[PDB]
Amino acid sequence: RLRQPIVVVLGHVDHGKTTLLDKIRRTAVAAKEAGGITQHIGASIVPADVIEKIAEPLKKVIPVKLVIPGLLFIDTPGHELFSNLRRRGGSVADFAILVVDIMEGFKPQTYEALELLKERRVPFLIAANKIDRIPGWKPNPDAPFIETIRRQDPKVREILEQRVYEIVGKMYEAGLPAELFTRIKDFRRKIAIVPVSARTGEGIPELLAVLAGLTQTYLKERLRYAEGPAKGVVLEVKEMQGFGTVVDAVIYDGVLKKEDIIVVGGREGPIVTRVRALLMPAPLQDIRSREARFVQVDRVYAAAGVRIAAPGLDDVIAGSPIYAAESEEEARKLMEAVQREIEELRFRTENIGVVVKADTLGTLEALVEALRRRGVPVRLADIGPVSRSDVLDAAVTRKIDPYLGVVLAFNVKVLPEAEEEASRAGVKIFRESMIYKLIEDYEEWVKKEKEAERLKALNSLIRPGKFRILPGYVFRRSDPAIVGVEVLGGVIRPGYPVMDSQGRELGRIMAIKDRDRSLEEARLGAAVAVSIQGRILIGRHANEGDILYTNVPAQHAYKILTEFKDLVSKDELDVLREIAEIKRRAADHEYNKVLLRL
Ligand SMILES: Nc1nc2c(ncn2[C@@H]2O[C@H](COP(=O)(O)OP(=O)(O)O)[C@@H](O)[C@H]2O)c(=O)[nH]1
Repeated sequence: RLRQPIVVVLGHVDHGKTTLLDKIRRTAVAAKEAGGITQHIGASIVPADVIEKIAEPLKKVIPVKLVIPGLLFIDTPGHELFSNLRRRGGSVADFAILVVDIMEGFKPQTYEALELLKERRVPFLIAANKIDRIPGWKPNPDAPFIETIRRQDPKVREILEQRVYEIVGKMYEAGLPAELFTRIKDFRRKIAIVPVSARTGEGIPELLAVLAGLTQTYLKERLRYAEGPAKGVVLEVKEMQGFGTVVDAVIYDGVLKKEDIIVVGGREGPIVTRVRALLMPAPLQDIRSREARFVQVDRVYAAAGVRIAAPGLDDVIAGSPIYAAESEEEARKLMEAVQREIEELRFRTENIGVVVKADTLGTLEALVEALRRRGVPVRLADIGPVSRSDVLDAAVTRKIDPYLGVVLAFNVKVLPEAEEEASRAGVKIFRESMIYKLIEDYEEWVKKEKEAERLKALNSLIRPGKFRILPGYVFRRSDPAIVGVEVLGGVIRPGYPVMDSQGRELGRIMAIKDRDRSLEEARLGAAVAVSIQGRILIGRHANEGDILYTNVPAQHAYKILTEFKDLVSKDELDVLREIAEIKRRAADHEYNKVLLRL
């Protein structure tokens, strides 16, 4: 027999994940029928008969005969939750809905979702949400998409088609063929796009029918229920009045019972305890449920969202496995299974790599997997605040490869000891609370650090520079000449030889100064005071308003154009072209040879 597919909801903030979950629940509850729907902790069921009923208006186009008993929707949406809905080597979710706001299209978290989905090989569909916000939309509440779209004005349907294509485009670009669900023949070959309104209920019938069809067709083996002790995962650890520290878990195989011995992953190792109570929300029909109310149950079966009361759960961490054990002997075996699972996620090595700290097992796993996907070695991965030890581990890495010698801290504090050491060691600590942002911030830094290293090689050379002596800013006429200039292109640095617009040598830059400070460099648009050491006498060899150039050696011009061409500014290249031409007209020997060479 089959059990319920477990469905998770992803997508960018405010694209409507929460509204969509709530609308699905309400629609199910309204569609039921006679007796209420079985209530779960952190999750809502849509039974088989309710889906078939909701699907009835589709009878002609998309029929639905169900062999799954229903769908379990996880009621906490988003990507941290999804990452904590985990088991060894994969997800506990069986299907995802990726919500995209049809009016906005893909946003940064939409790409995060796609990565998380391929990484853990979770199948999905796209819910193109907020269709009711299309200008001129005339809602038909709760109606199938296929019916309401035919009751819109031609311009409204045009916009919808345009906005769906925006999604289609991004998907093909990402390597994932996707189409409006109506146009798909082979649902193995193409991801379904279902336009919906979490607000009006439009398209909810096809959403559910497509979910049901895709899960029952392709996931039969994964969905098979085997009788035996519970396997599950902990999503949340918290206080509950009258029960102490409880865990909220999803059971994905077997049966969990009151009095069962459980083994659950904790900060200090596998915890062995015994279930005192299994809590579920009270039935909604019950008159005492106006009060937010819980009832104890004897048992729950996969798939279930359940709250577990048992002593000693304080040290549990989100994303930990939880197993029922039939005997002490079985619990001892399960302790080793748990510890081996936890060691894959929390580890330390002598490898040259980044230091990863996070707050839950799920996000720690997803962070490590994202780095691995990109080829970034990971020295250690663990739970909790960034400590002095973490910084010193990244310092070991830093000495070998500075681009890897960092701490990536996901939603954890950094201790003052660690702040102090990072400063002394030159180790950067990255702090963020969204995974893609942590990763992007690190990658961006790496790009800029690598660019800085190339620029060192370029600054071995006298670079192209062009600047005008400002009328009214001659501070000193000679020995050294000191003049206000505007940089018209390229760059000037202390030590650069300079020449006039005819290529005659005037001297060399002794100093470049702001109104505030001495500068190592000045670039396009800078107005600075340049001290020039040499024979230069202002009024004689150059005048106010005259344009001066750096005297780039021929060999240096060659290397800029053949090794650093992509790195210098367009304006820097413009100036080198001016310089090469000044040199050409002067009949400069070495420039003539380098230009022929080029
Ligand atoms: N007009 C319209 N608004 C929506 C729809 N779905 C969500 N919203 C609104 O968009 C906002 C964000 O929704 P929410 O479910 O919190 O997005 P989440 O951050 O992805 O969980 C809220 O104001 C919702 O009422 C929809 O289909 N149509």
